[PDB]
Amino acid sequence: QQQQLPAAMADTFLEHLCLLDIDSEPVAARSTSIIATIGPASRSVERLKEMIKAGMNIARLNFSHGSHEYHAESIANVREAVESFAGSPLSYRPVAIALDTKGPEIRTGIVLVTANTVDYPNIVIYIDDGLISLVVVTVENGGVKGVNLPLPGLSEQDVRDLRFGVEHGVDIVFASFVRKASDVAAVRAALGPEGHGIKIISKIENHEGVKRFDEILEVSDGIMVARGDLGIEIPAEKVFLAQKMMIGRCNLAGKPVVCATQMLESMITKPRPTRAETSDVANAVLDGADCIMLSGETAKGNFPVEAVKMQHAIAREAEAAVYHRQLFEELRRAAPLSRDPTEVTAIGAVEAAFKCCAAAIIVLTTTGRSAQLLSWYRPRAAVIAVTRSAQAARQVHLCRGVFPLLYREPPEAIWADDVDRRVQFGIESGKLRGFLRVGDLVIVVTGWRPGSGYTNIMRVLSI
Amino acid sequence: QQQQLPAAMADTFLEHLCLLDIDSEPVAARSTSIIATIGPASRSVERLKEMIKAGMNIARLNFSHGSHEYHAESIANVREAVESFAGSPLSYRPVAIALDTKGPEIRTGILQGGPESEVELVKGSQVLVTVDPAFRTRGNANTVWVDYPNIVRVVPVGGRIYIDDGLISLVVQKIGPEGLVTQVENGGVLGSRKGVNLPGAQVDLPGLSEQDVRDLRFGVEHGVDIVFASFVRKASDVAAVRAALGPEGHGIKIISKIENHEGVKRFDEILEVSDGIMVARGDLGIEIPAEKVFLAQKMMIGRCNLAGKPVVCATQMLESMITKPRPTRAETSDVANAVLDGADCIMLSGETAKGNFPVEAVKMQHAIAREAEAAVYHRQLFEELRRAAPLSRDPTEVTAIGAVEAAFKCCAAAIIVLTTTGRSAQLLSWYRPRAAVIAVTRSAQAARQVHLCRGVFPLLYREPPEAIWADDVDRRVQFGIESGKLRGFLRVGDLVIVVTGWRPGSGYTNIMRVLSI
Amino acid sequence: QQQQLPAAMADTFLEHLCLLDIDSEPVAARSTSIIATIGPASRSVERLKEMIKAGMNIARLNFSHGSHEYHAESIANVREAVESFAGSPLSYRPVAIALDTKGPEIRTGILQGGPESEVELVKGSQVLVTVDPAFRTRGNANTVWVDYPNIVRVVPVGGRIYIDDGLISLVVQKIGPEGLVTQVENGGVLGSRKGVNLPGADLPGLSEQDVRDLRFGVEHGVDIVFASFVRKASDVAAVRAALGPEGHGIKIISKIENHEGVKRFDEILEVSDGIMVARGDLGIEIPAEKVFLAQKMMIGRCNLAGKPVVCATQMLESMITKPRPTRAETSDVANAVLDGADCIMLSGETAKGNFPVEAVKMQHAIAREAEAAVYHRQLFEELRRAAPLSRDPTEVTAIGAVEAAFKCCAAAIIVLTTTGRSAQLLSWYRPRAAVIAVTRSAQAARQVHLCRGVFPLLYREPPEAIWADDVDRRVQFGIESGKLRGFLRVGDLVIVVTGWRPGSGYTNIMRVLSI
Amino acid sequence: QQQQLPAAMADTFLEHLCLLDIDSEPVAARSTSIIATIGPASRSVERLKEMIKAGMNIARLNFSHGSHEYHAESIANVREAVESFAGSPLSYRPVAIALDTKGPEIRTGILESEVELVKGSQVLVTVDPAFRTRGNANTVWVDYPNIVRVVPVGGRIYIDDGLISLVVQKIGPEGLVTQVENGGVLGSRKGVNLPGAQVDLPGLSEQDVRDLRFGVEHGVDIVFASFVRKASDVAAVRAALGPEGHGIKIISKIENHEGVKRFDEILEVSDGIMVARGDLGIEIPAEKVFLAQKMMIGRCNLAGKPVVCATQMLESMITKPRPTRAETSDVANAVLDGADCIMLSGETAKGNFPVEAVKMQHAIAREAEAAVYHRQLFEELRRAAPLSRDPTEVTAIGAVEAAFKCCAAAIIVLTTTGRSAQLLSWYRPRAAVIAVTRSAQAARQVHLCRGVFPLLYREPPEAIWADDVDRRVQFGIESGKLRGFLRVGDLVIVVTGWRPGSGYTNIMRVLSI
Ligand SMILES: O=P(O)(O)OC[C@H]1O[C@](O)(COP(=O)(O)O)[C@@H](O)[C@@H]1O
Ligand SMILES: O=P(O)(O)OC[C@H]1O[C@](O)(COP(=O)(O)O)[C@@H](O)[C@@H]1O
Repeated sequence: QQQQLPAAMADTFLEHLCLLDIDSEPVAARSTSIIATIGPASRSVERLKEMIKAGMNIARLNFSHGSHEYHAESIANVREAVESFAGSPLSYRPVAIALDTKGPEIRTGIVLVTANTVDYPNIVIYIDDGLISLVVVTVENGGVKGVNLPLPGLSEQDVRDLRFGVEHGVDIVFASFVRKASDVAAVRAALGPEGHGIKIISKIENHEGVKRFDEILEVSDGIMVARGDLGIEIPAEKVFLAQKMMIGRCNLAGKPVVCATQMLESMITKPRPTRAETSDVANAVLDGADCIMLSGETAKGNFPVEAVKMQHAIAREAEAAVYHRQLFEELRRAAPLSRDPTEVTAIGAVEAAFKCCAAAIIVLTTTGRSAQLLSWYRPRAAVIAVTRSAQAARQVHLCRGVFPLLYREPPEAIWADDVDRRVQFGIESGKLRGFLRVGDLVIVVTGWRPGSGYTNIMRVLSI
Repeated sequence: QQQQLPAAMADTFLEHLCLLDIDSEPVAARSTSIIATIGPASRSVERLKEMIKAGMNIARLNFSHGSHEYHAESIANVREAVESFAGSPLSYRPVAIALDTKGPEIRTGILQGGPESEVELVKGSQVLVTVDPAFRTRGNANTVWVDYPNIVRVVPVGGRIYIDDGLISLVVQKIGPEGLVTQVENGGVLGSRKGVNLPGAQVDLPGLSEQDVRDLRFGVEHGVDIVFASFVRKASDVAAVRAALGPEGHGIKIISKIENHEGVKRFDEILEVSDGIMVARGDLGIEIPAEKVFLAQKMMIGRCNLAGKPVVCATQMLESMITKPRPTRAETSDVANAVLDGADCIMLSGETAKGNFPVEAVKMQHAIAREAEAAVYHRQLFEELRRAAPLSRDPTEVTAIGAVEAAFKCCAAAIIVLTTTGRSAQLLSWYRPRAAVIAVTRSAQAARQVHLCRGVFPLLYREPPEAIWADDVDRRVQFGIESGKLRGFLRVGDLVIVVTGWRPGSGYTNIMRVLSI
Repeated sequence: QQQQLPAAMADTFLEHLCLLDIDSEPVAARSTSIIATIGPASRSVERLKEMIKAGMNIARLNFSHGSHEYHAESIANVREAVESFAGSPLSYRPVAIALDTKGPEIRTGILQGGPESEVELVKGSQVLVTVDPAFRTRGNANTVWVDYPNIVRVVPVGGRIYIDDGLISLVVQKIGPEGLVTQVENGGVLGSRKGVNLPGADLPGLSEQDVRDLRFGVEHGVDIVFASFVRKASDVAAVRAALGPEGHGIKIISKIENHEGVKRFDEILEVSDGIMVARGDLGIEIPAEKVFLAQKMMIGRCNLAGKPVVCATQMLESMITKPRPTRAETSDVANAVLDGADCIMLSGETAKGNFPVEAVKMQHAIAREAEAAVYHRQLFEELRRAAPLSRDPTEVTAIGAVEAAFKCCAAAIIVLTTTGRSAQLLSWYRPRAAVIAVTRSAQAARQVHLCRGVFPLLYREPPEAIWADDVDRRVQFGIESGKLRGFLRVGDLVIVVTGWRPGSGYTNIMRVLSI
Repeated sequence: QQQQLPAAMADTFLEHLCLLDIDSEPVAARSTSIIATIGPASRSVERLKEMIKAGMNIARLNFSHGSHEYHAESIANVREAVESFAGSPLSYRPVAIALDTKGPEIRTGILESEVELVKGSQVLVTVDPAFRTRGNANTVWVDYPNIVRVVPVGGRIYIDDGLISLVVQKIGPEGLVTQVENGGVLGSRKGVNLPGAQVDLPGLSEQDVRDLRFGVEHGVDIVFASFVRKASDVAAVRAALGPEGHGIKIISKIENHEGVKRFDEILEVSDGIMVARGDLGIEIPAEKVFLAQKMMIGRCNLAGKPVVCATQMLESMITKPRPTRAETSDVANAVLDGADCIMLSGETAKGNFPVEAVKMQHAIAREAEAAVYHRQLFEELRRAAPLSRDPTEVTAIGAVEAAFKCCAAAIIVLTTTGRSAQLLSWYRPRAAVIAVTRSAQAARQVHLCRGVFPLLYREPPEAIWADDVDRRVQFGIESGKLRGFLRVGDLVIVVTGWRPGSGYTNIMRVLSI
């Protein structure tokens, strides 16, 4: 069998692992999203072209580096690479643009903290990547940038940066050093009226944030486990607890979670990843992460495309080995009851999908909310979302296993007939890229009248 | 809270019990069906009228007694009692009519000048069983006759021979030239024509006698809805019934009676060809040790649950009520477990055919079953299905499971299903929602056969079809809603699930929608 | 396979059922205890002898009837029938003797020259209920006499009055300065000295008599007190008070017979030794549709707390008159057992019916099967989970002994016990292997019948010089006994639980032996 | 609370995660074992001393390199560092010695220079005696003659950690004309993999035989066998191992498809299994290892045999004083997966941070283990485990259950071979399993099992077996106190037998301290 089905039917977790099969080829669209950071190594349009084709979904601007002019070009490039496949509505792959806020970093001069002597005033102690170590009139590690010490979250610059972001129609803000819920209100304030549209993904990068995680989760659209700083700010042995914990809470709350930093580092320099790294990816996926990310790997290294091609392979397998069985069960039980017709339909659509090994669930969505309520349960069938809002169609990448499709055609006269052309559009698209073959069954989720908020029907159709 | 919700939310089975509340008033239509047997105590229309109001759902004809003329009258009466409430399509309660085949019985002679007379059998007494046309009548206390000749060549020295209801007991302590000479291991008053069983003995009687055939033919002729088949012992036996039923009655459901070892042994082949099963505790508790029935019942109700087919739990659930206006603790308790075991319906015999308290008997089944059902631990139960249930590719199954799950999510009050044959209602109850499954159908027959299914509530839709299929479907749906409101399954504000199809005709259900009332 | 093993391995409850086998002969001591009430039908010694051999474990004195002198004789007869098998220490089956407190009953009078003669109460007719002692002996179709004086300043007009097992029925329409004037709502054939129930309508739990009765109990060495109409934990403190210093030994089994009791059931569980679900009065005091929930609930909480629970009244009624039980009745037993019941009981069936021995032989059969169909799997699991942690070497061993038993399909767990405590902590988990308890205290060896699947063996031999060697003769004694009565055959494994030094409270060792 | 207890009591896996606490200090012996490979970076006695103190448990000789004389010295050093703490029988930490068989490698020739191979550029692969050292940017020589007859036209050929890639483009008379599909700096005598070729090279060469003979002669405790591909292969090793060493545990390395394919037959005949991510990760797609790992650890768990997770768990430390996030997290999952021990290679043999590499595997494993969800876990075994009639199985399960009931601090077992200790850890108590034995060897082999802490008992036997058994028990408790596994008031479980000798465990007792 394929997609680890035998292992998907085991009665306990153990037997399940006992049943994983290295010759059980996956056969599914990979559903974890890929965020690639744009940098010299990947700024050109041609390179972008390739990285999409490889599976990129979200491009990341790192405002820790580079002028505004510099990033203006980056967006401009992404967008161009992207529209180069406007070629064929059935294959067009939207790409998000996320701006990674620079935040209150602490760099150093171009041992007495002030080779022997070293821009955060009230400092009055680790330099670079945490390889260098000094202790308070102080040096405990050696070595030939960041400065982390186990400031305002929103500087004048940060503000300036978000304004830029709004002005340029970025889709997502990854917010650096969120340490308390007031901090995301800040971002959202700076973002201004013109941009309630933009998802806020709070970065967790230190103890306090870890500590106040719950308040933070409640006000954000999602979370980023920033193992980079976090893994210096706290003992390096503990991160795996913060990640696992955070992915889990996030999973419960129905919000997209991102696992970050050093998942494929060696590739910065080399054409294959270590065994550690490969295995780092599978587990982030198995853990529950919504999307997994690349930095050095894509921004400066000799193998940007290859980096992306891997996350894509690893994630495919990983996702074929998820123990939905225990997993879906666990949710229903944990999920509180609900009276909102959309929740209700989605849980239905999902149960339905399991009963028949549905190939996909197809949902007309305006904002994507309903797409999202389908993946809260983590179907295994693909969630194909047909929408006209190129933006929703993009933001929908923050959600496991939802595959946006942007629908261009001008509305029919008759609502009924339009809905149907949008559905069938999904199916067509579906066939074309190979999510469904004739004979398959498919679930289709829709509404009883035009506009967001009214999803409430589920239907079973054979292809 | 009501309907045992807090016990419905317990993390384990044990906690769940620990949480049952005797001041947690149920609040749901009872969903185990009640079969009442019609007899003198309940053959009048007025009485019939009462017993429906009390919750009867299926009337049972016991072709082990009485002429065809006699049973004609019974149908004729049910039907009349039943249309006495045609008075409001929203309250009209269809009722099944089930013919309980008489099968290969072994009753005894009519006593000495006594169709009323009772001899009295004494412990430690020689008794002659005979097969002589002579003693056909000539019953005494030292002699009995049996309508099953071959019994001499089939009971060996030492074997036990049971008379009337297992209550009277005898052991063959001498085979020879005419009688079998037995010692009365069991005492008590014997009648005319009572029942005989010979455990550990292999009975050879055809499942389907000429009569049995005759009876089915009558049944088809009069439009009964269900055949309960006595003594089914192997799947060829139901092919028999269905054969005799003839072309004019593929419509009729066949409910194989399990009444002995062999049948229990070949239970699987049996289950596969029938529409359901009846656990016939009566004979089955004489045919095997009486300590072992409870296993046959619990096993059979389980397998049946799995297969998706309606199962019935039978005989002596309320016996003391044949004589008495209240049940023993045993009896009350016996019902709750039938329902907690999984039983699709639970039945009444003496209790409704003979006894001084027919209506009351039915009122009780109804109360008991309400509580038992409120006390069902769906939680573990639904789970266990999904898991046991194999995968399926049939759009209907798929919808039903969906509808169901959807109903849990919102505490849906009802699932409304348009159905032509009932199939689709059935697939909804296979999972045992807890919301009521209201089935709107134009086939008065299906609408009746649907009573064999836990928590389905037929509504017969009369109106002639609209021009536009769409509009028709919608008047049928709303019909259900109206009905629903009227009898109190749903109040404004409630949510409801509606299950329908994409084109006219059976076999195409495939849509599920959520509507507020 | 036997003992429903294939159904014992099923992955869910459902498949478990799906796999019960009527041709899967049990092969296990039955572990639910049988309580038989003693009465004329079962008072003789020879009958007694028979009923033991059939499986009786506990004889029940019903102090609702019969003088002290009468019950004295009964005990004296049990004990004799019992010691008639002292003849082989390896077979001897101890029997308990339990006294069933009469409590705050309400019964009618004897009939107008009618100790076994009946009036016939007719539906819709006037019945004069009376409190006048002059009429005590004057029962007719128009007058029932009741031994509860206050019934007149307690039962309101409109009120209902059930008579004889809730079968007769009477509605109070006028309070009189000398009695009640009711219209018969339900009629039937009314006899003498019959139980009266005034539901929804000051009788002390412990009357002077009750006290008198316990004193008798203690005086004669009864083992258990089944306490009628316990409605609140202060009621058992009362019984225990009356039982007095000479009897802390005696187990107290609080009887649940009404709403309040059901309502306060927790406080009552906590102070008693066990509980009896008295379906009789319970089934009249509350709606009859609800008992099955007070039974299921009570059995469960009891199961959780580690306390024996008893399932009572009308399990085999038709046998009072008939040589076979109804299909209801049979299936009532199996569920009591499948529910969790520690012991299941007979009353009419054994005290006044024509089939006492048979009654007992059925409860025995039914319960053997029923115990072969318990779903331990989910069961043992649920316990460990529910059970709190514990730091008491005995719990800790027992849980161990038990898990160990499961691993190997142990045939039995053999336990040395002085008081039986340790036997009990083995059965809290409901092993499936039999818990054989070797003890020198004929009393513990008896009280240990309150516990599911513990089979006492009374060890007579005078102690060896060497503790070690004594322990070992007591173990091996168990094994011998076990072989003899068929709990274990060569090749079986066995678990053996014991202590590191003499006296109660020190169990702490578990060992695996092959036979 | 500590040791992730609140997360320990969650009703489902998810809640369990939701409940992990980064301020919930662990408080338990780490129970995953640490194998560290001895190399220049860690061959001195002083360094060895340090590495033990940091947690090392098993030392690995890699017979892929270095003469016998060379490994003789390594043993001779381990042993010395080790007995440097014979100084207090309560602290002494035994250390295994494991011989990592070299096996059927294909390695290249000699040029510290590195000819650089370039993408596109044609490479000639040879087996020609004469070009043994002539090899160049355009010529690589391999020590496996047959490479030419067995790599079909268009088969791939990797060189060095799969970093160089070559597709056979033609096969002329004197060898493989490939095309450098992946380029790189190439070194000397470097490892070469031919996936989807059917290599005919014998598991057990003459050398391999020679090597085990050395192993036996010198008393190594464990053989990690390279490139086990079928059960007949371990019989070989066991044969070579010879009569004088039935003692030695054989741990079959899994390093390729076939092995992964026959994994069952292989599991049944070995003492354990090594998931060799190195070769395995080049022999199959690299995206698939995590399923070989997860699968093999799980089956292994079921079977009751110790499993090792191998290769590149901390790589960057070869060069750096801290691990990458990837690497850290690689360790925790090995542990959460079920791994019996986790291993170090470059990190301990060649790198600039041997002691540190060991310190980290220690810290990560501590937490990983505190965060184990026994709850679901123990359950899952009992259910999976088939029934058993062996009194030792039965006691262990029992001792274990017992340990959960009272938050036993430790399970103390007298063991002769260690088997019974092993059956205690099959269930993964959470109390430590302290094993008192007189066989310094078992006491070392025992480190292949999660959470078993050998204690070597020296004293000569009492007259009275009873009394002996008791001094051995109490010995544990003493030790136990001394190193802090147990404090007064603690409860403890003790497992023993009814008579002297292996095979007869059968008693379980509860004692308060
Ligand atoms: O943005 P959401 O919340 O997913 O809403 C999905 C909406 O899409 C629809 O299916 C179609 O809406 P439009 O016709 O406005 O495009 C609605 O029925 C439903 O309300
Ligand atoms: O009898 P079944 O198999 O339940 O089929 C139910 C049928 O009822 C419908 O909802 C309506 O059918 P009709 O219009 O023929 O009455 C169909 O869509 C569906 O096929």
